[PDB]
Amino acid sequence: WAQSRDEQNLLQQKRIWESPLLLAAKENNVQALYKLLKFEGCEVHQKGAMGETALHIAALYDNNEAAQVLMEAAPELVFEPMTSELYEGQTALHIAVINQNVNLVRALLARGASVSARATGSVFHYRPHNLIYYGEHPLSFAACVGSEEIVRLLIEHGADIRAQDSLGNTVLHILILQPNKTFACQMYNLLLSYDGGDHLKSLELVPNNQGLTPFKLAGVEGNIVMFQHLMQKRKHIQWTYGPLTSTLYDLTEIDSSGDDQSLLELIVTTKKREARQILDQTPVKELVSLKWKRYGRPYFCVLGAIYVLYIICFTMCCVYRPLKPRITNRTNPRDNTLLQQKLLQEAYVTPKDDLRLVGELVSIVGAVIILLVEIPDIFRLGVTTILGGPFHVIIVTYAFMVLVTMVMRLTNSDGEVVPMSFALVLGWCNVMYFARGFQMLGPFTIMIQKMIFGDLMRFCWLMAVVILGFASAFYIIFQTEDPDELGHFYDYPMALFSTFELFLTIIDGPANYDVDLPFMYSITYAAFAIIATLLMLNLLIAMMGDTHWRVAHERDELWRAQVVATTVMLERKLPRCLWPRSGICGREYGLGDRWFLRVEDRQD
Ligand SMILES: Cc1cccc([C@H]2CC[C@H]([NH+]3CCN(c4cncc(Br)c4)CC3)CC2)c1
Ligand SMILES: Cc1cccc([C@H]2CC[C@H]([NH+]3CCN(c4cncc(Br)c4)CC3)CC2)c1
Ligand SMILES: [Ca+2]
Repeated sequence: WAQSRDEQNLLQQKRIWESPLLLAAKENNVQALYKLLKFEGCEVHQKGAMGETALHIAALYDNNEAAQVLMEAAPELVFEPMTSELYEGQTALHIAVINQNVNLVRALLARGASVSARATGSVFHYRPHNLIYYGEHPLSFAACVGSEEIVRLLIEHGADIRAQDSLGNTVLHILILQPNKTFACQMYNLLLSYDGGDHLKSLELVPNNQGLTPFKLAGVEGNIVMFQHLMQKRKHIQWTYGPLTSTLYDLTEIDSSGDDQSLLELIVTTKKREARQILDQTPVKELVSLKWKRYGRPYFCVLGAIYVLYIICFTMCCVYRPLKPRITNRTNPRDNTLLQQKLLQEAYVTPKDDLRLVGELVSIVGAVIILLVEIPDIFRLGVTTILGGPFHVIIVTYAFMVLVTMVMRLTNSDGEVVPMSFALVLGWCNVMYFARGFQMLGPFTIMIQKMIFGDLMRFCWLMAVVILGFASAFYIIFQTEDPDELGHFYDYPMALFSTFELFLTIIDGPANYDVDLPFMYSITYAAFAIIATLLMLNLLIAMMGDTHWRVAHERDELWRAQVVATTVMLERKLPRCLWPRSGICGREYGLGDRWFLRVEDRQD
């Protein structure tokens, strides 16, 4: 798609090279353009490719000596914005502020220019293909390029500090998205110097269109530099006891007060890898440790002891399935037949089956309770880098499978083990979710997750590629030999199964010492062993070897997040009689109704 602007920028320079007026304005030839405006009166209001003016060109290629003439010969071009869609709304002041041309900006204000010129051009939007996002106002441009002299001159001419963009962002919301956090921190405080001054209606309370104060946005963006610079307005010093320093934190726009207004709600839902780096700062790291030590760790282990026993009961009733003989004289049709089906669909006898019946009634409510607490979370994606994604799928597919096994219990089939088997492994594989905040196997469980999707999925595709060539060759060689003393590949499905069974050295390999096997097998099996058993398989060890310590730190950082994120989940879906709010009420004491956190440190 980028060809448009590429062609347009090429079509731009073509028309500049074509029309001799803008060619002189681009190259700043004041002696030549005077011959055009007055002698052979040139069309002054020429509109180029992007609906631009000749003044817009002199501001681009910083030629302030030529634009001085255009202001003295036509001082109304300053009010002309770019008429194209790419640069709609952009004026000559924006380019002069971006390029930081002081005497050009200082002369534009001597002739009047809209300091609120909403540059709504398409390339000014906050998009990935747009390399920067300096906002829509010339004050944001001056603050983005980091020029105090331009910022105050716009304030000296009535610039709007709290001017929101299209996305509801003020001008502070844009500074956080900038890379140069070192110098932008100075610009932020300098920009706040022109605040309304009152205790209300300040810029740090004006939220994004999506409801994000600048303090909240810094956490989602992982801008630790701008984040800690915003903490000084909120933190409170208690006393100076030598090296010690008791510090009080305003704890307001951080702790989970209401619903989505929690700051930790954004850290756990975002995908930005630098947001995981936020919960190590001096207010958050201590709080999440307190919320996890008390209340956090115990309440989770209860659900662990609750859920683990719930699966044992379901397993205890699954292992005690109904029992019936064959019922049919089909004992020999296809000698390979070996089934012994289950019993009546009613089965109203009640000796000790009433003991197994109550467990089935225990297994149905746990599934619908899961559905009654997880189906209300129909949030798109958010599942399988993410945290509790796969388990929710494991849990809701387990619950749906048992709800099928209850429908399968009646009316249909004979021994519906399809919903019995799925709801058994998933029920036990889900207890790996209750790892997480458990010291030693928390980073373990996220590592095998980061390994089942990465190196294992790389290996599984190349593994399936190999066996299909051999299993077909194995079936072909053994679609003509006896399946009674060997026949590991009697039908093509078992050919694939027995060949795949040999990729992992599970079975013993076909090798009967009473037959003259097709020597193609002896050759095909040897090449199958060298490639698959050591070259392909031992390299999986080496592939798991390198990519382990490469992520042996991000896994722990992910583990702290999934410990903190799980600590956040309980505080929401649990009531209030248990799990009280962290901190101390600001009222009664000197403050009022707010909450504060006590933290001491140690200098040197
Ligand atoms: C901490 C944590 C949270 C969520 C998931 C996990 C891992 C273990 C459980 C899951 N896997 C995959 C799904 N499932 C399965 C079962 N049978 C065959 C196949 Br393929 C797959 C169980 C194992 C996924 C990765 C860890
Ligand atoms: C099969 C297997 C299992 C586990 C590890 C390995 C090797 C991978 C490379 C690793 N070591 C250390 C990481 N890295 C390093 C080397 N020197 C100094 C510094 Br600090 C770091 C590379 C060497 C370990 C040895 C092989
Ligand atoms: Ca063996």
